[PDB]
Amino acid sequence: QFHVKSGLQIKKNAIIDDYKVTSQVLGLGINGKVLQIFNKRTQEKFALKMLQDCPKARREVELHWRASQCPHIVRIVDVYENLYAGRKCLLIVMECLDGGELFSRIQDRGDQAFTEREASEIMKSIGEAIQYLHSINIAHRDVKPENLLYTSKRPNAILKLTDFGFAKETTSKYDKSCDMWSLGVIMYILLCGYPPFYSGQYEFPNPEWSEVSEEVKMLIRNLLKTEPTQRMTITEFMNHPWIMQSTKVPQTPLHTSRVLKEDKERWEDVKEEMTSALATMR
Amino acid sequence: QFHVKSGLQIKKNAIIDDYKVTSQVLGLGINGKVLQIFNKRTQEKFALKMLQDCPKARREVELHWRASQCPHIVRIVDVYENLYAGRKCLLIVMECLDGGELFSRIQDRGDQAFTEREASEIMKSIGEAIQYLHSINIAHRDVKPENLLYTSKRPNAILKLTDFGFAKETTSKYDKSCDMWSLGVIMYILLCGYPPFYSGQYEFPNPEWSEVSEEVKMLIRNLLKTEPTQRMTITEFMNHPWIMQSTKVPQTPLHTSRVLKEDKERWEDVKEEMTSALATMR
Amino acid sequence: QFHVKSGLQIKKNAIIDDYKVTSQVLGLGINGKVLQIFNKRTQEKFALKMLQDCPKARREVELHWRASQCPHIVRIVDVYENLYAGRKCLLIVMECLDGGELFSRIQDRGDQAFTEREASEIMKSIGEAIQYLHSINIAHRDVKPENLLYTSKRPNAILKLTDFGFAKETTSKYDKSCDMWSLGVIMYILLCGYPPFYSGQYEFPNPEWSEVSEEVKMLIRNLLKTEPTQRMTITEFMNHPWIMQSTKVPQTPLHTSRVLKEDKERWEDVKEEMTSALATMR
Ligand SMILES: COc1ccc2sc3c(c2c1)NC[C@@H](CN)NC3=O
Ligand SMILES: COc1ccc2sc3c(c2c1)NC[C@@H](CN)NC3=O
Ligand SMILES: COc1ccc2sc3c(c2c1)NC[C@@H](CN)NC3=O
Repeated sequence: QFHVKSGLQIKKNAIIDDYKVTSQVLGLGINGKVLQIFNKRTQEKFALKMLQDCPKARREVELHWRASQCPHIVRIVDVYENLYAGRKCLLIVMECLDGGELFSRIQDRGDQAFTEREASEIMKSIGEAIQYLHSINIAHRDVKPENLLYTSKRPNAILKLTDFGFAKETTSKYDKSCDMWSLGVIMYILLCGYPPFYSGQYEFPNPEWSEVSEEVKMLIRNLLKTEPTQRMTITEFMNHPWIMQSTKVPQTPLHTSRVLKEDKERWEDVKEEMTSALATMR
Repeated sequence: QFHVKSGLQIKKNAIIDDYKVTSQVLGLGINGKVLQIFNKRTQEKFALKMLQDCPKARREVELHWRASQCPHIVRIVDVYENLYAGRKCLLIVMECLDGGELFSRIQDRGDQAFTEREASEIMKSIGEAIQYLHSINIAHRDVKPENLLYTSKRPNAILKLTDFGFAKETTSKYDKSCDMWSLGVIMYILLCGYPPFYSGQYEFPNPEWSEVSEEVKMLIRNLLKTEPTQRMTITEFMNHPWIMQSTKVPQTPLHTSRVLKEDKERWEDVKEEMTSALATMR
Repeated sequence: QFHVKSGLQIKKNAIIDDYKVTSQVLGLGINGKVLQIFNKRTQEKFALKMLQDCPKARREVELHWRASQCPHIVRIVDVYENLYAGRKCLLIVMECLDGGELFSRIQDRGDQAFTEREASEIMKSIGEAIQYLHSINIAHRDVKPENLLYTSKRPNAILKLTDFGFAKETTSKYDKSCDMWSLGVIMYILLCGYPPFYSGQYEFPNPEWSEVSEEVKMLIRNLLKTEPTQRMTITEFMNHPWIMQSTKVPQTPLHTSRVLKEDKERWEDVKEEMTSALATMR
């Protein structure tokens, strides 16, 4: 009848008491690396981000905390303030994710190809995550495809959203629209294997974009509106059939996997271009 | 030889661990309701206010904390920061008070009537509370007669002051005078059954104000000075005989109880008028 | 392979639970006294500073915390926020030091006299302390000779630096140079028994300054540069031989002890003059 979750708690004791810290790096986001780490008690593996600990981070995380309560958002599990170098630091410990960047898992599918229906499901999820955040006044402002990772390597495995180095509180032309834009961008790459390309016209090649119902190409439109306005709100985005169908989407073959294999070098391009497009994007 | 009280402590674990939360509402102050709540361990009843948890509250309470150390001020007992809606919240747990708004207890006295001496004692107490606060640089700025409640329903029961939604630190024409004004207003209503009435002249009717020594009507004056200045300081207020007499005051009958019965509808008027007069009052 | 120290932790429970507080005063620095105090558990003696607890202190200590991890800097051991007077207070508990103000220990040497080599060692240490702080962006801004005290009264005993009422974070003509200046001043008094004297020329009398190698008188120079610039950086200061020699310095007799006995009244002069020179010094 009445339900709360514990507030955020900045543990002061040395993280080394509770965890055994490796040096094996995993992630390499904004500040510092993401080290693998093990829980002495339970003995499971964890992710360790490390922060300077100044007002900024201290709030950035403050949000992640609020965010973790969501499925498709990566869960924070412990937050410590210790003294590293000589520096009031900030170690946030979160569920390690052994799944690889959303896309990096599609180009090792190997067997068969990808599905319009599988694309939905992916997008579908990603949608959710943003919703929640927005639905609590949070703009992620960095929904790149590196920042999406899966829990494990099983195809049942789910993926979550990470790196709040960029999020901001939409408190008290606007803001939480990048998050949409991205989804758009994300969907594109998801279906074909590439984005736009300027600094806006995005064509839809034959060998890829075919009988792919204009209903879909519609979405991508509404989302990509180089406008900040009329960029289909997430609330909106979710409502649109394709998404909330999950399974009522065409089973169409998708070249994307193979496409990605086609020039794995045209990628560290894409990923930077994504950080290019965003980050600055107001 | 050396005496301190524990500092304020923002518990992070779910309040639901330590208390069992009802839904039975009691108070309906500023932010949210005041739910009844029970201590799992001891099993006694408690009051639960709930707050947005932003810098403001976080200090408002910070004061209440300092204030509770007083008898006639309602004691805070636990303060939690949990996550409700999706909202860093702030649950303050305090001694439940089963006594009813100061005045609401006088019009069910039924047996006999009220006493000039009983009025003192009441005022007397209320005085104290303000003192303390002032004596530590705190302006309550909302000493309405709803914000005064008794611990229990026994006539031995004492009353305390509540709702710090309004208090401010008189740190480093002025401020903590409203608190006086109010007392004045409070005394009036206490003796007769009504206040002033404009947006200042306050008459003193026959069937009420009689041989009621001008020494008393004096007080009320000094307090009500539509001035901010020459409004008798509390330090002053306490010194004046009538107050610090408690028992040396005339035993005069007071119609107030009956008066209040006389138009219980002319009341939600009074109470709002009190919030009117105050709140804005600089 | 991976090393951290616990972060700073503001205990909320009454310090009286963990320690038994005396009233025996020891230090009389900036805010309040420094009381002797005993650890109930272990039962050893401790120093207790007490603070108003406002943003300022709360950071001043925040630094001391980071600083204590150093040998020659006095270690903080516990920090409490309790409610004294009626005042959110701040009790910092640190290693008591039974050694007396650096200089106050030299004029009770009695046996023999002081050594150019002993002076080094002293300066040498003091140097270190500053280094660390600087080396983590901290200006002490108050390196007076009262703020240096020894752990015990044994000549093996070491001395440390105290009172961070003045320190500031050199974050993001300048600042952490006073700390140098002082050392200079300190060295002078250390070798002879007096400072400068204006509001700049410092002479070097016969009966004191003799065959005392110009290499030494050089130091003092570079340090005392009434400039803020070309005041020999600490990094620099440490590198200079005399210092990092410890034992390769001449064994020269020093009159300083006797000198100090010579007019112990010309001292509360010196010490204030030191606070004069500093404190304001930008
Ligand atoms: C591997 O398990 C994890 C778990 C959490 C997190 S958070 C995070 C990670 C990362 C990796 N990796 C680096 C980037 C995303 N590429 N940004 C981040 O903050
Ligand atoms: C019933 O036990 C309690 C105990 C504490 C408190 S505080 C508080 C209460 C209230 C009621 N009631 C609502 C108004 C006062 N009318 N404001 C407040 O903050
Ligand atoms: C005796 O054991 C101690 C231990 C720590 C500290 S800190 C401190 C002390 C003092 C004395 N004494 C007063 C002045 C320095 N003279 N300033 C300070 O803050």
